[PDB]
Amino acid sequence: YYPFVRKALFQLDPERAHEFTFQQLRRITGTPFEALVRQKVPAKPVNCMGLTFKNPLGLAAGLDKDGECIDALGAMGFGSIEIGTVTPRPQPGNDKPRLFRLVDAEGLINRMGFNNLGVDNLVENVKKAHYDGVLGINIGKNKDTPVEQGKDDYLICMEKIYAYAGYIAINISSPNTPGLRTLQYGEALDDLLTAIKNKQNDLQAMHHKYVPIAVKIAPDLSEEELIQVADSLVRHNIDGVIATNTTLDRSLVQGMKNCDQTGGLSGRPLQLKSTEIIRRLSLELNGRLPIIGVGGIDSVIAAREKIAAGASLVQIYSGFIFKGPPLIKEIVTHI
Amino acid sequence: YYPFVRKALFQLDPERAHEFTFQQLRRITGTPFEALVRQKVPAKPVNCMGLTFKNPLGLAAGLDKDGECIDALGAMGFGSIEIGTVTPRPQPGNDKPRLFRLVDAEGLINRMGFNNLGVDNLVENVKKAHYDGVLGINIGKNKDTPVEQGKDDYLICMEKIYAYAGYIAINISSPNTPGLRTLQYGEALDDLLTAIKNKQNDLQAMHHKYVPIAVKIAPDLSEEELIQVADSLVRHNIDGVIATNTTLDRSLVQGMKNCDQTGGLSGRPLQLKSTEIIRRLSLELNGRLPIIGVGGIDSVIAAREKIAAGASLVQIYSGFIFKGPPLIKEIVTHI
Ligand SMILES: Cc1cc2nc3c(=O)[nH]c(=O)nc-3n(C[C@H](O)[C@H](O)[C@H](O)COP(=O)(O)O)c2cc1C
Ligand SMILES: Cc1cc2nc3c(=O)[nH]c(=O)nc-3n(C[C@H](O)[C@H](O)[C@H](O)COP(=O)(O)O)c2cc1C
Ligand SMILES: O=C(O)c1cc(=O)[nH]c(=O)[nH]1
Ligand SMILES: O=C(O)c1cc(=O)[nH]c(=O)[nH]1
Repeated sequence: YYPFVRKALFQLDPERAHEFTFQQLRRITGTPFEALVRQKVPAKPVNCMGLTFKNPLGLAAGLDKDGECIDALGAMGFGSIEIGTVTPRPQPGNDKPRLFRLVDAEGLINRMGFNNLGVDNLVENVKKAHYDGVLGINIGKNKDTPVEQGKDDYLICMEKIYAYAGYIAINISSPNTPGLRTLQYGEALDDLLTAIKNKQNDLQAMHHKYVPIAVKIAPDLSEEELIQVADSLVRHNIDGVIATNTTLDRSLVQGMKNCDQTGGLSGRPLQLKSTEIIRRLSLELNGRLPIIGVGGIDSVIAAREKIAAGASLVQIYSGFIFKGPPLIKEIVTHI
Repeated sequence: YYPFVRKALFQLDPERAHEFTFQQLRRITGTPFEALVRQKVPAKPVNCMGLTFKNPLGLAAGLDKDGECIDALGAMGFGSIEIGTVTPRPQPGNDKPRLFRLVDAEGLINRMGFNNLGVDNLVENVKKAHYDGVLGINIGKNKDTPVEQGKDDYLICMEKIYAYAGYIAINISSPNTPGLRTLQYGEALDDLLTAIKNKQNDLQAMHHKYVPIAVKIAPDLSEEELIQVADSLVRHNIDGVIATNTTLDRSLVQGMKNCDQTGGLSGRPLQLKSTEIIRRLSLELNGRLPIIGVGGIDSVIAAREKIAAGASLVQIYSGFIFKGPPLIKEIVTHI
């Protein structure tokens, strides 16, 4: 019963609680206790980006950064699993403490900064996985790589993951790598999208398959910036858009412990803004490429609000932490 | 632990559940026996409509339509309690069943039609109460009164309750009395507000007491309709507006048990719409009179979203049913 579990894990700091949880998931994979995490959910098959998703709910990136627990997380009923963000070379990310709970807000603040073991290790992990649903692989820039040359890092990762990903997610929305978010503005975006599409075309000829690419944007775009991002994704024929990542906003969590910690805010205090961004983006895209909606989804009605705003699929991170596997069941069953 | 209480209570049909709980509250309200439900909450004083509310959270109209349980409900920690709706003469409401639960959506559908015992009886209950918060008295039109002469039903009630109310709430937004929502449109509205306001100054010199009046609107108004209502409230110098009552919409609840029942929807599937109405209303009023926000509030963050859209105070009903007394403590403590 999850609230009991939650009380226990919440005695630990958020990063220690994840390390504890993932150590158990890594220990039960392929044992009669991959059943202690198994959850039967109804099938709600959905076509998106040319893929067939088991159901419309995915696990957002950032929980399994290295793809070590694909099978056990898939057993919980997700229609798809997004691993990463991963970078070309390993790096440690920002100093701990870099992750904080806002329990009364059912929100989180993270400044992880892409702590990961690099793309080559993720591929080895993916090779060993058995999951049948859709696998997202989310990639990003190494901290040291200069922002103007960001595209090189995305292109390196694509080459190593094309044979293994169901779809590739491009992360240019983390607030935790300096200047990374400038890649979603103007000619930087157009240059990045051009490089990436051309690689997709080259890699299609080498592997004889088309692997869709979705771009993951920030909820802190202005109305004009969002119109420009939408136009740029259409003109470059990007396969999808993941809306949204975490927010610099703090206006709903004033006066709450940790609200002043720098980083991206997620969970319930992001829900409304996420939904407003999806609805404005859907008007701009007008059906031309699909939206994956993420941001503070913590209930069936919240998932349904994002569908109404224009998304074809939804993802959760924070609501999984605060409501647990029951939320997967709720959403898949009634979305 | 309310989620276990709720499991049991949700074994009874909704109205039986209500009557069983209120039968219990009736036998303890205004006695030492109310230690059983008393909750200690911090003081968060807010000045609104010329009154001091001991905290920003009200019980919306509904739960106690006859004013039977003011002290008991006050002891759970509400900063204000709104009783009613009440009409001049008693009336039984519509035929049962008239109250339906949508558990997975955490919303309710109701077509009660103002089942109450009449204003004379409510005044006698109010006389016996000792609540130290603000008491609101919501008043409505008898089912038989022609909407043309609706104003007479409101003026009757005002005379009988003025000496006892903290503020008076004019319900012209229930969808359960035919024609009533027309009283918020164009010329009907201007006439009612003229009559109600004239009566208010009348009663102020008779009783030497300042009693603000607020109008409760529907969430299903068009932009042009909302602009007109707001303009009309300002021109007649109404003291505040309560946004919003229940909705005729069903977009978010398709495919759920009871989604096709006629009546007003409340709880989580009204939350987004209610907030958007408040935001748009606030834009119009430009601070010229305060908003009491209500509609699907079920968490401290949702309460704060309504504050950020412009509300000065908030009320709960459906969230009270679905999360219980602890929602009171969350909201008063962290709003
Ligand atoms: C601790 C943490 C780490 C995250 N890491 C990543 C990441 O590496 N890549 C990415 O694209 N998003 C990452 N995210 C963002 C989530 O994928 C998600 O988009 C965001 O938290 C909003 O969704 P939510 O409100 O359901 O949590 C991370 C989020 C958190 C809370
Ligand atoms: C069963 C029920 C009875 C209600 N009775 C009244 C009423 O008598 N007068 C009134 O103004 N609103 C009444 N309401 C509406 C609530 O006061 C509230 O405005 C609406 O339910 C939205 O808030 P909520 O989603 O938190 O419940 C009633 C609502 C329900 C569910
Ligand atoms: O790893 C991170 O810091 C990170 C990445 C991302 O996309 N979003 C976020 O909030 N944090
Ligand atoms: O009691 C009712 O019928 C009623 C009144 C009101 O204002 N709103 C509502 O949804 N129901």
